[PDB]
Amino acid sequence: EKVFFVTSPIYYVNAAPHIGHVYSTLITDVIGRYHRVKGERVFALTGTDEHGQKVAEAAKQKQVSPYDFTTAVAGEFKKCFEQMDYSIDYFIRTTNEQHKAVVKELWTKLEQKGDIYLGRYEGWYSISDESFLTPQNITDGVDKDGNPCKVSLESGHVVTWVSEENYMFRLSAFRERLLEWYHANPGCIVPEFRRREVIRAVEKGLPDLSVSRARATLHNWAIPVPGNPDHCVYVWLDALTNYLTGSRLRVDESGKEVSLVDDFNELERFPADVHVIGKDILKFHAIYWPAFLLSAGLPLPKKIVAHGWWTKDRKVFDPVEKAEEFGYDALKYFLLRESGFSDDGDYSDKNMIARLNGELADTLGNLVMRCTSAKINVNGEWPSPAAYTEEDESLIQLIKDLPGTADHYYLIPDIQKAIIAVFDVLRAINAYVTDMAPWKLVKTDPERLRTVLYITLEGVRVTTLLLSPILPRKSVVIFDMLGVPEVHRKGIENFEFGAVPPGTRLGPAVEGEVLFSKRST
Ligand code: MET
Repeated sequence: EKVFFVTSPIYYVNAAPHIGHVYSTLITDVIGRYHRVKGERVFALTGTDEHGQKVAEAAKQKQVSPYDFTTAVAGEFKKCFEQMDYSIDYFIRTTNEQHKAVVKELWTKLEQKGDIYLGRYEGWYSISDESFLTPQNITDGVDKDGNPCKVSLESGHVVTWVSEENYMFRLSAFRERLLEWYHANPGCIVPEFRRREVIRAVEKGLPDLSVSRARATLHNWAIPVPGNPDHCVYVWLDALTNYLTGSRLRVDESGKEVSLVDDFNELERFPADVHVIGKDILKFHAIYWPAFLLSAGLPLPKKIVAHGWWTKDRKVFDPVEKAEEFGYDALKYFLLRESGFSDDGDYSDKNMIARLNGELADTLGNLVMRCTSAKINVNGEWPSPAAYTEEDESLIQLIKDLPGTADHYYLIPDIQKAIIAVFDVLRAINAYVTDMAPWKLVKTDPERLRTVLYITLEGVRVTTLLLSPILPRKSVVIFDMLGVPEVHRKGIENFEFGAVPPGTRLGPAVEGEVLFSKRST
């Protein structure tokens, strides 16, 4: 058994954080959280990509020192992610001195294997993307305010010509082995249609990669190539290596580096089990990264997951201002429920209220109040169930089956599908509780109401446990209301139906207390 290692991308610090950095780190955070509720060892990583030309020129364009500028923005991200109530284990910055150490270690390995040579790169380059492009991937446009230019087909950003003596990685030598890797491990890229993409790109053919830049081009704002101060190491090799760095750093209780281990095995994190990325940075993680790792004889990641968003601004959301107006758990829910891999989601104020009210408030929120109500649940107690009718069983079967299926969805990973799976069982429970009319049974058939109440409660409990990674603060409130002991709030033991025994007492109530309160109509 290993440490389960989940990563977000590390974000260029040229601009403040926005929705999107937050979405990316949310997925990373939710996966991590789910494996922790399974009781696994987890290490989730996130952070900032602070070197290179893009960022240098961002710092120049605001007339501030890049040493001061990267630190400033980096702090804004940290402040944003802290406000966003994630459970990330470490925040990593490429300016960190221990990271620089690993880049040089990694570089030397790449060199010693005979995989790096001194060449030229003469071709197109998007600075905003820090991406080398061939002429098939650029086209005319006017991203220059006035004048007409050539622009990236991927991003749309301005591309410029570069003719440099650069250090070159033999990425071309790694084609057939990448191709083997993708095939032998067909889950290694998710979603499937982006795996299909990568394999087409790599089967067409791979050129060598320009892993360094002339020192003056970058404004000297990059790590020096070992043994050649005239050169700076390509920001993306620098960036990608954060995953290795992070996997080697002992971190103290309050979240600060203390050591850099020599051997990545010592901490047991590497390779990343899941690399959460945005669709715009697929090639770096799915082609370049593996090929680097294969060269140095390092273990390949286990899977790369590219969501449908961009990682870097395109085209109505301040993350924290929205979480403050609508709710932190509801926002995270909404973002996870609404956006799939091919995306096309609707994020209007209408739709957020639609789901807040319909799903969080009327499906989930409502069930909790019925099954803890003073009027229905008269003794504030988990009752022992009597005999089960076939309907009782039918619903119980769903609740028994839910953890297994929700678990597979969580492992794909597909947080959307998982949330759908849980709320399907939730929807069933409401249907069940309508049919059964407990409010009528308190008076007519006390013995029946026991069976029903028990099933509702245990239904609400398990759905809630599988929703914990999405609604972390709100699951805690639900459990307190239900009176679930702390030892039952976590661990696959407690995926089992009937793990909280009858006799358990509910938590105290407040005269007016609400779990999710509807938004205006
Ligand atoms: C190590 S992932 C690097 C991602 C890059 N900094 C970006 O913002 O897209």
